[PDB]
Amino acid sequence: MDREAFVQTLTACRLCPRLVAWREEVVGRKRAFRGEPYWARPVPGFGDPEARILLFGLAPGAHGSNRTGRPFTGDASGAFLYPLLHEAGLSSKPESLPGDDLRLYGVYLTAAVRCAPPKNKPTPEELRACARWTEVELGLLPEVRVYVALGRIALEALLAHFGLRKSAHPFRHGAHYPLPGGRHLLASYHVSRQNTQTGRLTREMFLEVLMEAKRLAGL
DNA sequence: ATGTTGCTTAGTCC
DNA sequence: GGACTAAGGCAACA
Ligand code: SF4
Ligand SMILES: O=P([O-])(O)O
Ligand SMILES: O=P([O-])(O)O
Repeated sequence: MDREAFVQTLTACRLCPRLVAWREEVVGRKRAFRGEPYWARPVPGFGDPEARILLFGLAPGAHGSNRTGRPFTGDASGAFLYPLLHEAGLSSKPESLPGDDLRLYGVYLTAAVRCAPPKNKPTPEELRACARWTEVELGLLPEVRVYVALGRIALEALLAHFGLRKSAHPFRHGAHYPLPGGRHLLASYHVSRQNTQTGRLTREMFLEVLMEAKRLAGL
């Protein structure tokens, strides 16, 4: 299917009952946003359909993409990620605001699961269900040369996608594995506030990942 | 009030 | 693999 068909069918998806409930249950639970409209639906990917670099996250944040409708938009993860994308020359401007004119250059963003999960922890079954959408979405990204897994969950999801074994591809920040057709699989700590504010992942470390992805992508 | 909640990793143990 | 949790720093939240 094409992208219009993808977005159309993805947004009406309700295969995971626990997530279909959670994505709406969190609406109004955060003080700063009570009374405001929430997307509270599956989140479609965002970015350059001709991207050579794919940044693969974990899932929607309850008050992040689940609220704004755009990956990494409206929370601490995006406040960290978007400025770095611009600093690396991969976007039109530093901030991402729903409904704005932000453009990504050579990069596309999406995640393993597309509906906000309790505790930011989808079950093995929810991962298997949404993996069908990963097949469709990545199927619509023909130019990707570098797949960047943001976190352990994201990597394991990509490994499953590429039919690779966990034992031969452990998760460690900076890890780089070869893929068929001269492509690449890179692993990075996730951009979560839990990682960036605690010091496990710094702005310097992540910009480095982005620069390396550009290098391996011929950008 | 100032204590709690909430935003992955890495290791334990079965 | 699966279930569990200490640790990490900060600040909205209550
Ligand atoms: S997580 Fe994915 S598969 Fe499950 S309901 Fe949401 S879009 Fe559908
Ligand atoms: O809502 P996310 O894309 O920041 O997880
Ligand atoms: O932000 P608070 O401290 O007024 O609740």
